[PDB]
Amino acid sequence: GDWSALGKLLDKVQAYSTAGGKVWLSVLFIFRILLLGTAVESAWGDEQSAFRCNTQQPGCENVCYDKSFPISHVRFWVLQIIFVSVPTLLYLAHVFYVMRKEEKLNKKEERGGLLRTYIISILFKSIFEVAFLLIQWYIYGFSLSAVYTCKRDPCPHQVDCFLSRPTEKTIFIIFMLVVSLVSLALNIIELFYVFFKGVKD
Amino acid sequence: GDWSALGKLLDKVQAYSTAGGKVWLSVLFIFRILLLGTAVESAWGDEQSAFRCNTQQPGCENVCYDKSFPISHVRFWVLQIIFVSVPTLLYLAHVFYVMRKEEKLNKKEERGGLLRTYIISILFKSIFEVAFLLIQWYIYGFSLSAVYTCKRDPCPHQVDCFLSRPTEKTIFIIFMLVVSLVSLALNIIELFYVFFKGVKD
Amino acid sequence: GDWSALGKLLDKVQAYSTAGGKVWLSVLFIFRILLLGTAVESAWGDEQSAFRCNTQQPGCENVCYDKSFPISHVRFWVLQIIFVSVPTLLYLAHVFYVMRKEEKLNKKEERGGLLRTYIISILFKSIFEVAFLLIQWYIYGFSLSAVYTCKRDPCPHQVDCFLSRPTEKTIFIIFMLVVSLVSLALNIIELFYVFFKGVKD
Amino acid sequence: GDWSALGKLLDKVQAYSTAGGKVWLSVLFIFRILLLGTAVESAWGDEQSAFRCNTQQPGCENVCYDKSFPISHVRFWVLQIIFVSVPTLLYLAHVFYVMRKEEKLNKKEERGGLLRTYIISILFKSIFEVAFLLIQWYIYGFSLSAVYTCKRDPCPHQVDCFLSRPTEKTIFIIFMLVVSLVSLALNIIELFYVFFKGVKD
Amino acid sequence: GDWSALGKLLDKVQAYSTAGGKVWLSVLFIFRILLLGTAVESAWGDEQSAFRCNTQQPGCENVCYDKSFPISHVRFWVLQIIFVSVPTLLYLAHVFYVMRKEEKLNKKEERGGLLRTYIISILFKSIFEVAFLLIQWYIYGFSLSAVYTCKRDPCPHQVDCFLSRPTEKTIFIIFMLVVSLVSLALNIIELFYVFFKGVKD
Amino acid sequence: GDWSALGKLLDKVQAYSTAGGKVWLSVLFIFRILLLGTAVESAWGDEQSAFRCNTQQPGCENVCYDKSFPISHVRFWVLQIIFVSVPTLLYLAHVFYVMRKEEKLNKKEERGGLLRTYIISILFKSIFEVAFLLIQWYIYGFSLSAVYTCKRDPCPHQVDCFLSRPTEKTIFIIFMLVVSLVSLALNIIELFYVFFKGVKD
Ligand SMILES: CC(C)CCC[C@@H](C)[C@H]1CC[C@H]2[C@@H]3CC=C4C[C@@H](OC(=O)CCC(=O)O)CC[C@]4(C)[C@H]3CC[C@]12C
Ligand SMILES: CC(C)CCC[C@@H](C)[C@H]1CC[C@H]2[C@@H]3CC=C4C[C@@H](OC(=O)CCC(=O)O)CC[C@]4(C)[C@H]3CC[C@]12C
Ligand SMILES: CC(C)CCC[C@@H](C)[C@H]1CC[C@H]2[C@@H]3CC=C4C[C@@H](OC(=O)CCC(=O)O)CC[C@]4(C)[C@H]3CC[C@]12C
Ligand SMILES: CC(C)CCC[C@@H](C)[C@H]1CC[C@H]2[C@@H]3CC=C4C[C@@H](OC(=O)CCC(=O)O)CC[C@]4(C)[C@H]3CC[C@]12C
Ligand SMILES: CC(C)CCC[C@@H](C)[C@H]1CC[C@H]2[C@@H]3CC=C4C[C@@H](OC(=O)CCC(=O)O)CC[C@]4(C)[C@H]3CC[C@]12C
Ligand SMILES: CC(C)CCC[C@@H](C)[C@H]1CC[C@H]2[C@@H]3CC=C4C[C@@H](OC(=O)CCC(=O)O)CC[C@]4(C)[C@H]3CC[C@]12C
Ligand SMILES: CCCCCCCCCCCCCC
Repeated sequence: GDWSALGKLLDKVQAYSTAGGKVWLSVLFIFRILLLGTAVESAWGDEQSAFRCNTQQPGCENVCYDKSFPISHVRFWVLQIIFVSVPTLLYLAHVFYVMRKEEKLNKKEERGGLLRTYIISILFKSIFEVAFLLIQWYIYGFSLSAVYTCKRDPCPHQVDCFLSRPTEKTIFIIFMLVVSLVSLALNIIELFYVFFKGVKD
Repeated sequence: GDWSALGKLLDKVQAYSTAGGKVWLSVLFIFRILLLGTAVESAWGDEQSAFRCNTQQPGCENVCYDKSFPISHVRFWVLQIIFVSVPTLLYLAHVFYVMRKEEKLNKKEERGGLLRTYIISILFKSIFEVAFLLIQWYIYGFSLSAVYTCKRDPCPHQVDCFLSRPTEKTIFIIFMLVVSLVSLALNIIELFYVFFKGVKD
Repeated sequence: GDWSALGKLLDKVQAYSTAGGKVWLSVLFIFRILLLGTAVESAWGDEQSAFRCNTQQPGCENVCYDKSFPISHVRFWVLQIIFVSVPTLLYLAHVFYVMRKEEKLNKKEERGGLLRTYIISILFKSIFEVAFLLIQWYIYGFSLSAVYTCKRDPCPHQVDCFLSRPTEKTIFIIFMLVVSLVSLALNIIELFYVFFKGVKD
Repeated sequence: GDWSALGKLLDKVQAYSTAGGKVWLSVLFIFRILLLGTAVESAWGDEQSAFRCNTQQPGCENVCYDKSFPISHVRFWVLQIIFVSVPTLLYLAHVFYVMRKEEKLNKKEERGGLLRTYIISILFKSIFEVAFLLIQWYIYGFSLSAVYTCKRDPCPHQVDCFLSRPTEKTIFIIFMLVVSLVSLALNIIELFYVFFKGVKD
Repeated sequence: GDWSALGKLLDKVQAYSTAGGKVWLSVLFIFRILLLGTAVESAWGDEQSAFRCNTQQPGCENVCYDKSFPISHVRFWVLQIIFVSVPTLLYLAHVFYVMRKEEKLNKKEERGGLLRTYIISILFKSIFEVAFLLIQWYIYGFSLSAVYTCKRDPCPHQVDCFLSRPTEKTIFIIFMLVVSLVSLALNIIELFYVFFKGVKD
Repeated sequence: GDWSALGKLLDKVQAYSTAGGKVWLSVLFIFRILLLGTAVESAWGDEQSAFRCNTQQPGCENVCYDKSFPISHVRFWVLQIIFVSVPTLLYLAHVFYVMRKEEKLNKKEERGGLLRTYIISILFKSIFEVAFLLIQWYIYGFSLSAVYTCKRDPCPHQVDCFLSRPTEKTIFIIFMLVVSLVSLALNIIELFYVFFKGVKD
């Protein structure tokens, strides 16, 4: 029966959250991790081995691949999710330590403190999501073409190179974009709810 | 002995379900995951490495493979099962939170609320199953041929390409189709049972 | 001490079983899974990479391998064991739910029902085992030859192809055949025992 | 504190065993599994990929490798250890069921039975160990040479083939032989001890 | 409820630490391990297979790769983190044994001892971090170029070699540098806090 | 609270050990296993695939690699650590059985026995460490060169072969040597401490 304290921690963490936000956002996180781990990761395995270019010049393939893909999508998404998730872990740790301190105080001697941190955490989650989306839009966009044109040394003039699994990667990119937009919308809804409940005093 | 609450949750979740539906559908889910994870996943490993075409044109193999297989069957099935499974997780979370709230109410102060959500969840499960089946039928069908004809640039004119393990993949496709049909039938039976028990009032 | 209920479930499941059948069949199942997972699976890894044919015709190797091996032995055995095992899982789930219902009845209000299902489960186990054995005999037999003759398009005339690790695979095939025969014999013995104890009334 | 029953089972299983046999044989089993899993398994990975022969004849490498290595050492040892280990599992299951039955009898109604089975189990362990050793001696011996001579069709006349990592495999073969001999000696010692304690009555 | 002793150990370990240092440094450690394990490790997989040089001389690629990369970044970072982490494990073990001894003393008979060790541990953590940073700066720097010039035997004169994924590796190098700097700053802050609280007596 | 017996076993095992030896040696063991498993194992993966020799003679590479590396360093270290660790496991098992027997005696009937075994275990640990170090020194030494000269049949005259990652392997070899020396020194210190405390009687 060593689970009541965990329930108390869960209740105290979600004091200012809405009823449906909990379920929707947690299930979205689970869906995100499962999709990233099971199917998405396997499709990018042969991203460089199957990358080919039409030329006899040694070294052109390496530089052209580097230019086309400065960073892989999967690792970009891993960084995105880690950055989005860290603030909640920080908040949980802070709440745990605060609860221990309060237990000490209330045992030995038989708003604003936490609300501000929660608001800051939600704001930073949204900011990171938006920043990652903007960076992805600026760098790659939201689609991939089968043929790429390379004009980098030591390749002479321009050369044509061919990618691997472009359509499938485009589909998964669209899926991840939709997931990110949904998460951002839910966080914004939570912010509006907290502010609109705080205005009434 | 910290298991009674889990039993209470299980009983409350399955209030409106039939006796045999529980067992049949749960065992079907276990069978589905085991089949997808153990045998099916390994057969598609060399889907692109062993794919070959008769030509000297560089890049033709990549584009022809992309055209033939816009998305792999295994990842399509993973998406299908995730979409079919998420609604039950949402319902479980909702029931858990509702039970906690009711415990609070009934401790401190010593139909339609949940039935509608259950019906909606079952309906969405069936809808997703049917939609995925229709998409699969429209895109690929339910069989694979050994020889494929490719007429995409930069391949000149038309070329012939050869697949890997077509018969085995066809067999597994038929198996998965049967599993999906059985699941859809069971969900429809559950819907009919709930409606026919609700008509009598 | 939250294990007495598990013992009650175990005792109720094995009410009509013999003393030695439990041990022999469970240990046989463990042996089967270990043998299939540790050694058998690794020997078939290079089943297609090491498959070679004497010809310059592109695509002949793919079609000849597909014709020779419509389905791999390992996946066939995985399907066989899953089909043989599912009925017991169904019976366990049914017994669990029945026990919960009986506990409810006997707490709030302080043969043939299950025997038939057990007999049906044993019969279906035996039927599946026999059917899989017959299919394997019809398709492949119980041995593999080092040289295969291929007469499928686009291969011109007939060609000779060579397999990988035929003797070892033959040995493992014989092992699995013996295991299947032993399991079938044990199930038949259980059926005869139950019927011969039921005749006496 | 749900561990006393496990201790009772352990004590009842080892009623007729010697003091040091327990420790020595259990640690030997752990050593065997660790050695087989960590280092031995990795050395045989490139057993066929690195196998090469001096000829242009297609298919000669496959048949020559099959002739040289009808079965791999690692899988042979896996089978050996499984066969040696199963009897103890059978004995444990029998003891568990017997203990449950005796508890039932002694609760509701408030030598030779097991000794024979234990002796049989030890005898079968020793017999399997000796048989596997004899088979290994007859087939391969206890050493491997770097050069192999192949005289099987379709190879013309005789050809020379070269193995991978012969010295390391020889070293590990000697290690496993020593382990098997030690296990056999310990089992024989246990048999002699039980018989010499039973003679005195 | 066998968790109170763990809480006592946690409280005693963190007696002299600041409130926010706990959370920030622990979350930083988790972030570090996750980043090193999920994304960073996969990008260096084809570090040598995809490394290519322009020459027909056999053996030049091996020596040139060895000269360019005396040690991989990932393994260097693994060593760095292990060295940074070991002192805390030592301190935890010492505290555990001291607590057991004190419990013995205070049951049977019904500053400076630990502060010095904690200060030493923090100092060694910082020293190791700084030393690893200096070594990395001296050997590689904090960037990678696409083209490398090799002048080692048996390569004739000088040759040009090409790396794999230079930009992505540079990005991850910068990330790890930032993480290391943050950790060093936090440790220095902890040292200053302890000394400034000890000066006041 | 089923952990007191584990604490009693831990205390009884470490009756004659020093205060700091426990922590230092246990942390050294953890460091050893982590270093061997995470970084060291990956660097030797392409030990044979990337091994190349300058010749057209088939089979020369195999024999030259076998001559250069009769056994891999990683597997040698695995054997070393297993041999060093087994005696402590034997001692733990002996202590466990002795404690059970003493509990039986002291419940039903309401130095030198163990010290000698502990001394023997420490001595054998040190002996194995020294023997493995001597064997490694005699066979390989403590460094690796980039170029190897091979004079084994069927290679004609002498040939030059090139290794993979020599500098990194040398670094790790030095690390492991330092670890082994530290462990040997700690064991010798423990032996001296026990003897010097036993002399005083
Ligand atoms: C090695 C271990 C320590 C890493 C995995 C453990 C934690 C990092 C896990 C446990 C619970 C997880 C959280 C569960 C659900 C949410 C949903 C979501 O949080 C919300 O803002 C939604 C509201 C809520 O669910 O509380 C963002 C991810 C997050 C914080 C997860 C982030 C990762 C967490 C903290
Ligand atoms: C990382 C973890 C959180 C993912 C795995 C845990 C859950 C997602 C699992 C636990 C129980 C599973 C469920 C068990 C059985 C069913 C059968 C089936 O549900 C039904 O409608 C049948 C009726 C019933 O069994 O209740 C559909 C899948 C589902 C919900 C499963 C979906 C996945 C669930 C929710
Ligand atoms: C992911 C999890 C849910 C899958 C693994 C759990 C179950 C599917 C396991 C637990 C116990 C296993 C059973 C243990 C032993 C038997 C022996 C045998 O059953 C018998 O008819 C023998 C008589 C008996 O042992 O009861 C056939 C396999 C079976 C049912 C096993 C089938 C697989 C079972 C049900
Ligand atoms: C998937 C699971 C069910 C497989 C692994 C669990 C069992 C098969 C393990 C648990 C304990 C193991 C046993 C522990 C130690 C011994 C030593 C040895 O037995 C003896 O005769 C020595 C005397 C003794 O230790 O009792 C032979 C292997 C054996 C039986 C082991 C065989 C494998 C056992 C039964
Ligand atoms: C196989 C097992 C034994 C290895 C993994 C277990 C330990 C080595 C883990 C458990 C807790 C971890 C610690 C948790 C957090 C910190 C943060 C940080 O410590 C600090 O100085 C911050 C202050 C604090 O958190 O106490 C440095 C890493 C460290 C000690 C971790 C190092 C690795 C530790 C000791
Ligand atoms: C599959 C399982 C059974 C294998 C892993 C479990 C054991 C083999 C582990 C548990 C505790 C480990 C021990 C923990 C620490 C030590 C340090 C060291 O022992 C000492 O002499 C130092 C003094 C001490 O720590 O007691 C040598 C390794 C050893 C015995 C370890 C050897 C491996 C042990 C026995
Ligand atoms: C061409 C030589 C084939 C030899 C096959 C021998 C296989 C023996 C299998 C024994 C099975 C034992 C049943 C458990």
